[PDB]
Amino acid sequence: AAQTNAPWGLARISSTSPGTSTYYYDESAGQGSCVYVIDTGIEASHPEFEGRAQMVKTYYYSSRDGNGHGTHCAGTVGSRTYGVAKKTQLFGVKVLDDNGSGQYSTIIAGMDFVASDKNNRNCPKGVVASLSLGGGYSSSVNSAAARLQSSGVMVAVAAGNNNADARNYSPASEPSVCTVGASDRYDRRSSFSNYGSVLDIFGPGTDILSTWIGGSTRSISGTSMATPHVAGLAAYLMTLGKTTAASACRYIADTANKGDLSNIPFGTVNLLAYNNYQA
Ligand SMILES: [Ca+2]
Repeated sequence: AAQTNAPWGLARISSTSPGTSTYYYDESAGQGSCVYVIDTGIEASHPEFEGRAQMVKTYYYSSRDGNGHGTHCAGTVGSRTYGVAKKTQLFGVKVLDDNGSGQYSTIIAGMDFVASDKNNRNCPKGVVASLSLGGGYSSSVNSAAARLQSSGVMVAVAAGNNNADARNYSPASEPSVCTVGASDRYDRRSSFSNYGSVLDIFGPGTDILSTWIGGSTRSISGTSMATPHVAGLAAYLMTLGKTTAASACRYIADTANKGDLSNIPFGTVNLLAYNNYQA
């Protein structure tokens, strides 16, 4: 299948070269898999989700996304026009408030919740969790991420937006999950993207068009936008039976475009997510 005039990021992950505008993908499109978006919530009634999104847990007075961040990330995972895996099932978990802030105890609770809740859902092709959040180092936050990964969920987390070594941030610095850096449309490291040996992979993160609250759309930037590209890609490959939850991150690194990024510091991988599609 092919989406012409796609957002540049979707085109980029189905091509060996920058500058293309068509997104090539297999029709199965992540059907049968599930992705938990752990964020500010999801505006499930957005037409772009076609009824495939729902809220399953909130830690505040309401389950509604009063911010937009969560709705944006979810859209990149699996909305019709802006998403990698256009037929996946999306589940929203609201651990961040409408200012985009959250306590680390609440974030940990949300991760433990997904590990248990997945046993109540029908997800024959596998389960992914996408975490576009983070903060200063905490061994408790890392440990919760590692538990979630160990329970059989593919865990993707943002590297962080401090233009620094991601080893001082959590859950970015947990080695057993998949830590995602950001690139721009000219194959440069995004100027804000964290880096370092703990990074596994890069995704499109600068000027990413996606869904927003009020049934709208907007373009924003961050390692937060790169993380769902990778979460979406994992769900897509699991549906195709190419890989499993335990080994999806490594499979994505092995099959990535290599050496094509610029401004990567020594000791940071030069790998860009890539779906290897062939018609
Ligand atoms: Ca890792």
